[PDB]
Amino acid sequence: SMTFGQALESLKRGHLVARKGWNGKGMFIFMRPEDSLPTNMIVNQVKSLPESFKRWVANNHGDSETDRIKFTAYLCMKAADGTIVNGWLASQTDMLANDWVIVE
Amino acid sequence: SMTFGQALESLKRGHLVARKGWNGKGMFIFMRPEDSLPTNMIVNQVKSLPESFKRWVANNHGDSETDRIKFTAYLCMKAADGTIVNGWLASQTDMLANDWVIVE
Amino acid sequence: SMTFGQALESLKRGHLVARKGWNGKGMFIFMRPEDSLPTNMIVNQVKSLPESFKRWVANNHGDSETDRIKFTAYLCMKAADGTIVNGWLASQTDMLANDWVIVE
Amino acid sequence: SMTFGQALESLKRGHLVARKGWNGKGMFIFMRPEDSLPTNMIVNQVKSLPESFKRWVANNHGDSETDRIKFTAYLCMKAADGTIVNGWLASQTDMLANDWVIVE
Ligand SMILES: Nc1nc2c(ncn2[C@@H]2O[C@@H]3COP(=O)(O)O[C@H]4[C@@H](O)[C@H](n5cnc6c(N)ncnc65)O[C@@H]4COP(=O)(O)O[C@H]3[C@H]2O)c(=O)[nH]1
Ligand SMILES: Nc1nc2c(ncn2[C@@H]2O[C@@H]3COP(=O)(O)O[C@H]4[C@@H](O)[C@H](n5cnc6c(N)ncnc65)O[C@@H]4COP(=O)(O)O[C@H]3[C@H]2O)c(=O)[nH]1
Repeated sequence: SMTFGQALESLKRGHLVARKGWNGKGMFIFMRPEDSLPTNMIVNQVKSLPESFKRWVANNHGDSETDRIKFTAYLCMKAADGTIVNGWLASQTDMLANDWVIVE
Repeated sequence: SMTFGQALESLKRGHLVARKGWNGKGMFIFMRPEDSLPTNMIVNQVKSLPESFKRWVANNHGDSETDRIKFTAYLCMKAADGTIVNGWLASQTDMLANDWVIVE
Repeated sequence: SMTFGQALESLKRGHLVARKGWNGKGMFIFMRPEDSLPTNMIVNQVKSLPESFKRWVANNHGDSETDRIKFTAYLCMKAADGTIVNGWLASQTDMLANDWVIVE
Repeated sequence: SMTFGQALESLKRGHLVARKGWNGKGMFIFMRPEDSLPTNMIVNQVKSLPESFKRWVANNHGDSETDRIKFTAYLCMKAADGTIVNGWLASQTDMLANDWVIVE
């Protein structure tokens, strides 16, 4: 019923959207919000970054409280098997389709 | 400036679109339309398909019975260096951006 | 069972590959090869390009000087419903999986 | 000068990798690891998920511990302007390229 752009505008407001085909398998997508993080937190606290990246941040920014790093918003899918797929991609099919709806 | 949804609606209409934010200059994206091709043509006439795929089509359809295979519409990018990138992908930043403009 | 990297090398040599889960649906992916096209052919002959792009090519190459425009190689998918999806894109799951198989 | 497949195996080991060909300067990609999270932490503690998804999880899992939800590994890009792009996806050019180098 909706185009992919309308779904995108619904995602940016924090809603869960889906294509009609996905309903049988119960899949939906949602947006994880952008955030800005201080470099000291990235180096010393964040669990979910590989050590090499944290070392790079220390090499360049050097554990400053003032220095901040932007982490972009992105799309995630609640896939059929229940797991959360971070970094969801729109296929050509998905982009050009008009069977998008809002789950919640 | 438009949303990616509005850029997509332009693309479906035949328009060339780009993002001001894109680092490269002169880069734009366009949509190539959908076409249904007869199986005999796919196996014999088409030179842009690999031999394994053509063999598969021949095994399945036998170049007979007026069988036709749809090839879907897809986005493509005229990149900075003049090459045409078939099958352009929208990055999270692209999908969520609102600095899209029509180029033609 | 192969990694996505091995799947890719097999794609570059013209093979049909798939993930094991895809088998029930019958899906597979393959590479369409790259090719350079003369701009007069693009402007005057190619059916699968939109008018605006043909005009851009005319205005920027002149349909003269034997200018050749490259069209990159790219992946496509034979999808569940039989149609050929141009411009297949790998999910995060696809890229990081090691359940890839050669189909042909 | 490595394949995307070799870059991917380096990314699985936690390294930072990149392409010489990329237009912007100083960019690289890295993998954020897979994690499994108890549903009560997802509902009551995680700040970076929309409230609609927290609601969905609570309605389906009832705020129970030892009910866990997997969050997949995924690729991220340290972009040219210093922001981290969550959910980086490979373009046809990136996948089929052989100019990959280990940054760290
Ligand atoms: N918006 C945003 N915030 C982020 C990002 N990366 C880290 N953060 C912030 O840093 C906090 C600490 O991260 P952590 O990796 O040390 O522990 C995180 C992480 O271990 C886990 N988690 C949440 N989503 C995850 C995910 N998608 N993959 C793996 N782990 C995840 O839950 C913990 C608490 O999440 P949270 O969102 O409330 O707080 C994050 C979050 O607020 C990010 O990429 N985007
Ligand atoms: N809409 C559509 N039509 C297709 C597709 N694949 C093949 N076709 C049709 O079959 C014709 C012959 O394909 P070819 O490979 O033998 O020669 C093609 C091909 O060799 C070349 N060409 C155009 N775009 C190309 C490209 N992106 N990559 C490689 N070659 C390309 O131009 C020729 C003529 O294109 P066309 O659009 O006028 O006719 C196509 C086209 O109408 C397709 O994926 N989508």
